[PDB]
Amino acid sequence: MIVLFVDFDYFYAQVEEVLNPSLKGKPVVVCVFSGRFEDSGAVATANYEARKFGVKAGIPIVEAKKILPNAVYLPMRKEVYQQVSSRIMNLLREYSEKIEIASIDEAYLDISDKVRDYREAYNLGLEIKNKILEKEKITVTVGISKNKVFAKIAADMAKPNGIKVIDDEEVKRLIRELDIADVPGIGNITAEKLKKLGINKLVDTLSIEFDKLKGMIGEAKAKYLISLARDEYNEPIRTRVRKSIGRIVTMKRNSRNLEEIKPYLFRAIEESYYKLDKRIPKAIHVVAVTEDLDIVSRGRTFPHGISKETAYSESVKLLQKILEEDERKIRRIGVRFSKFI
DNA sequence: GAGCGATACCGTGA
DNA sequence: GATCACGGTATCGCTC
Ligand SMILES: Nc1ncnc2c1ncn2[C@H]1C[C@H](O)[C@@H](COP(=O)(O)OP(=O)(O)OP(=O)(O)O)O1
Ligand SMILES: [Ca+2]
Ligand SMILES: [Ca+2]
Ligand SMILES: [Ca+2]
Repeated sequence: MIVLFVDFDYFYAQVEEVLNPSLKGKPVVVCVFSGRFEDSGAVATANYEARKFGVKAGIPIVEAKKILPNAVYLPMRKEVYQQVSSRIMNLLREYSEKIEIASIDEAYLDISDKVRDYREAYNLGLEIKNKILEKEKITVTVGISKNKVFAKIAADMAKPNGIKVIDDEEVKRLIRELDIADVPGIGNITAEKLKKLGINKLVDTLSIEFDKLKGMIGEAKAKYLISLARDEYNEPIRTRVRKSIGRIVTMKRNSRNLEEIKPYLFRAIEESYYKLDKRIPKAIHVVAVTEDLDIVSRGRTFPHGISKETAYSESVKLLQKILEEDERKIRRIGVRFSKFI
């Protein structure tokens, strides 16, 4: 098949540049400001000016301020970015019926029945870049190959404001030459683990024994790497359904008493139901971060949808089951809702 | 032995 | 004891 992947470049920061173009050319750091100390939280996305001096997603805000104290630090306006993204997504819908909206900044197009070769696909990509830039002033990066993974790899390599093809010859080279840590889905935990056997390339997952791999990284990820290494990865471009909506919050002081926790928990439910909008969940989970920072979760699934009032009652029962079963104190508390109608 | 959904930890940034 | 959101996924209980 022929797959076309489009990533929005440094998306949260870019949208802020578009909404305030003065920021263009200066370093921009969109952060989540979270907890107790002022400037606590983490960096969500940096533009390239900021990534040049070390500021990147996931580092603490105060450490970014040590590196670039004069950069523009903005809070996350996730509702804004989602509205922009939903508009770009509707732009991309006019290029095939087979669209997988993978995340707020990414989507996969199956364009097999709309073009016959990579040269036509490529040309379609520039048209998609041009259209998104023209109508929304957002640069994207396109990646094109025989399946979702290598199409995304093509994007990873061409970013930012780029476009790249990976043909079947390149696929074979990359199966031999690319670093597994750079395979999509393979994060740092799993990547490090693959230094057990210093598995550094896809083809290496064929030397090792299947049960060994399985026992280190899990069956799902093992099957995944094998099928790639074998170049018999096919995964249809499907329309995705949201799996989970929720909200966690950080409390001013560690607590263990229901009545001080209840207010944060109810805020989290309120904010969660706001984002749910028309979606009715049948499952709920109370999630709590402990004073030592382990996460602990208890849920219940219902045969029906969960009204807000039931969420309120059940969430308390679930928080109570948390406080009996674990003796530690609680630092953060939230809910997550799942199993939509 | 194995299907099926729930569960709660786990890992990625989809 | 300094991150949130989502959803991945190994396992478990129930069951035939
Ligand atoms: N450690 C983290 N903590 C919080 N948010 C994170 C973290 N890592 C990633 N994110 C979120 C915010 C980023 O905007 C979003 C995209 O992840 P990332 O892989 O950094 O971007 P990307 O592949 O889309 O690259 P680029 O931003 O250059 O387009 O994921
Ligand atoms: Ca991006
Ligand atoms: Ca992305
Ligand atoms: Ca990434």
